[PDB]
Amino acid sequence: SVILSQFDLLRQAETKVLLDAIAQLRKIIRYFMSSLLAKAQSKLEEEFKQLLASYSKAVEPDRLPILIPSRVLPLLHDLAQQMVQQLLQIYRDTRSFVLEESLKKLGVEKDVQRMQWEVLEAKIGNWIHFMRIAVKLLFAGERQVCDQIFSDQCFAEVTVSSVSMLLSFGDAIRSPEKLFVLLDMYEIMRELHTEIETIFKGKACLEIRDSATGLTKRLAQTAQETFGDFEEAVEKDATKTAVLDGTVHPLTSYVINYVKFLFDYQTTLKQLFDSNSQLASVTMRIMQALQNNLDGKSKQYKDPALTHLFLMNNIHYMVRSVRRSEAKDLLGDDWVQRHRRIVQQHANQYKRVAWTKILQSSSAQGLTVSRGLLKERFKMFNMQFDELHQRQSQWTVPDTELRESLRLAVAEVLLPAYRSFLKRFGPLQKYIKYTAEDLERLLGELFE
Repeated sequence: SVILSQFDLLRQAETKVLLDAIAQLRKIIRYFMSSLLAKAQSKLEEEFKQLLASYSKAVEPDRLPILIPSRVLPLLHDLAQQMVQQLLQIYRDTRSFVLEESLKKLGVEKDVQRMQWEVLEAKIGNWIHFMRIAVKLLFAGERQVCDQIFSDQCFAEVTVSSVSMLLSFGDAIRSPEKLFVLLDMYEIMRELHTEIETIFKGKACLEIRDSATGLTKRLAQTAQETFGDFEEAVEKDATKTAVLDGTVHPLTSYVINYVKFLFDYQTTLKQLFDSNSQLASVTMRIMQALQNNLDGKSKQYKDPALTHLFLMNNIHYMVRSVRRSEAKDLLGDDWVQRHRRIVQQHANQYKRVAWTKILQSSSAQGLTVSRGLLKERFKMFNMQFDELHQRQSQWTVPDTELRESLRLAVAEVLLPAYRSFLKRFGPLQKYIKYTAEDLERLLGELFE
């Protein structure tokens, strides 16, 4: 009879249609070839829609974050396999929304980055942690999508918005001080690149990978531009004085501190692209900029003794600070030696301009026994030393060893001439102010 079985099988199909039943209907259609189907398939696609939308919830900041139960995954896979862009359409619409909404729960890169630094730094670190978390949940999204399918296009379609947010925060970050956190961002983009390449796969997705790498390149290039900005900024610097003084300039401390921070990012900056060559070049050029500005603002003093004392202090501070770190780097030893020599030179020129006149006054060149002119020279000398001592007691060379060294220097160039001066005249009283030990006792007091 055959036909009765077929009609009864159609009846059973109708009895169920309200998976194998579809196959049965197909067999019946094939047998007859030798309306219920459409309904079953449409309700199947709407069933996939229903199941997908009923388990799409927002991941909460708190809790392998398990987005969907382990039970419904094979179900969704089966249903999807039964289907034939529509699946991608629904998945995109619902789940991408749910994903961006998921990122808005932790932070979200929701031109107007023009804010205060004090909150910008903390919000960038925030963005770092947000980057790590977001990638390490996008991993879960990817695993689920590639589990329910046996796919890249779907993942891409779902993630484009969220990753666009994340990446949108990073642009554009041009001014110094922002360089360190800029290279923090560089570090976090470098750290997760591999995981991004593993997660987003391709090829209909690669544009997110290259968007990420692209923003990384722009970030790094912007960092280099901040290098240029800082050296240029230290170069053309200005203002001002404080207690006048010949002591170390806060700018010098600021620059050596800046390079002291650039050396904390040595492993990162090595990835400059070479290696420590260019790092050394940047260090040497910001150093050169510092000293160039220093001599630029050293000619804004008087007497020249103060200028050379100041330059002595700052370049010595520079040399020492460099001798505390690297130094070992491609800055060299000839750099440290040359600059040490320059320091010694500033010291020498200070001693010359400061004490030449009083030293020639401490000699016999101008006499004429006499006693009268001898007394006149005694008074003259006393005035000279008093003025020099009261102008240079209020000065300050910070390095104790250096100041004691140069103290011993000026003492060693003054004491002999004065002692020889006393070993010829006198009492020839009390016109003989200061003895040897006395004159020595207020020499170890200047620069305090």
